[PDB]
Amino acid sequence: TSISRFGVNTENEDHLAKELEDLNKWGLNIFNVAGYSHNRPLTCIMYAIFQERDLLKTFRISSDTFITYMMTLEDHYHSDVAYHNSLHAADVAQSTHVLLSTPALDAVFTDLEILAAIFAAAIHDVDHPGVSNQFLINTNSELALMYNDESVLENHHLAVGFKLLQEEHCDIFMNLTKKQRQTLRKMVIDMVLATDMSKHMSLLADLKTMVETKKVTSSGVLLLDNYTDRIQVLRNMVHCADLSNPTKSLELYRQWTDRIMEEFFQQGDKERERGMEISPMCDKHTASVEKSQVGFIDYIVHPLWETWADLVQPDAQDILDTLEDNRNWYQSMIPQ
Ligand SMILES: [C]OC1=[C][C]=C([C]([C]C2=C(Cl)[C]=N([O])[C]=C2Cl)OC(=O)C2=[C][C]=C([C][N][C](C(=O)O[C]3[C]N4[C][C][C]3[C][C]4)C3=[C][C]=[C][C]=[C]3)S2)[C]=C1O[C]
Ligand SMILES: [Mg+2]
Ligand SMILES: [Zn+2]
Repeated sequence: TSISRFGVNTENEDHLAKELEDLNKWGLNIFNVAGYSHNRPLTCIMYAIFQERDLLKTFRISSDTFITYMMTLEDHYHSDVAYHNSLHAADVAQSTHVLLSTPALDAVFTDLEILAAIFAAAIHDVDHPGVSNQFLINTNSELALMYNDESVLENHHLAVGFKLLQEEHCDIFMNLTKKQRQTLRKMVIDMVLATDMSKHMSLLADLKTMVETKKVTSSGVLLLDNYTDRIQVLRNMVHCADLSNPTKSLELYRQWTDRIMEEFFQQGDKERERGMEISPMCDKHTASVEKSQVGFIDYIVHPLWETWADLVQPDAQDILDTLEDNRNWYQSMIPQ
């Protein structure tokens, strides 16, 4: 019954429950969730989200099918990769869950859209090996061979997430109609493929056009009256969630920074041993963590969240303010 209540075994049910009081807040601490869930933050958080949104009831998903599926998905996240592990997946899922409740996006999305977006967040980095697409391509890896060099990892994450539905008692979409399943599959593919950084400038241009053309209901919510507008918001939302580390509390952000750099430097080490050129930010002998975080925010993270903020204005004002404070803290840490 730790299991019926939470995703998972804990023993530390009291502390776990306490952390999960922050389920609907940007300030939830996923590192604490992992510590109190026997390191199953992704199973735990997904279960809590799904109960909070009543999705198990709406889509006739038994608890046991859900947990079996989530534990399997979670087992396919590599625990020896410093950043792209199930902690990151749990964070993006939880962050997407919070974005979906933005007041300006109230009752805009259907249940199935909500299901697709959270599922997409959960699966979006599954079986990540801890190296970039470019590394896999340049080392002639099997994955790059499978996917003809194109969004290699993102294609793989989708394939794994969807293949795992076929394991015994894992079919969480068994009681959707055929058409819901087709629709959700289309949405999920769209969202996960959108997480490829090579598409970031396209997503952002489309987001800016949504801002420039936005329409507000009498009730004060955004009017999104076709599928194209809806999926475009959703894919930008999961992209935002994926790029949300610098907008959390500084104590959280710093831990995420430490892990992404540890992962980068390990790829740099493999590049160095093979005699390759070392990818940007991957050489531990020369990289500046601080310049790199401030560059990343200035060129990628702030323009995205600023545009997100303009779309739901003023509902992301506090996220934007925290990003800007964290950016200035890292800036002030640049030597000289
Ligand atoms: C926490 O933290 C973090 C977090 C997170 C992160 C992310 C993840 C991911 C991956 Cl991995 C992947 N995909 O697909 C997705 C995702 Cl989501 O990534 C990103 O996004 C990137 C990676 C890579 C790039 C591009 N390039 C860059 C550079 O290279 O850069 C240098 C130069 N210049 C000088 C120095 C440095 C800076 C500048 C850039 C460019 C331009 C600008 C900026 C950046 S993007 C990061 C981070 O950190 C960082
Ligand atoms: Mg990814
Ligand atoms: Zn990710």
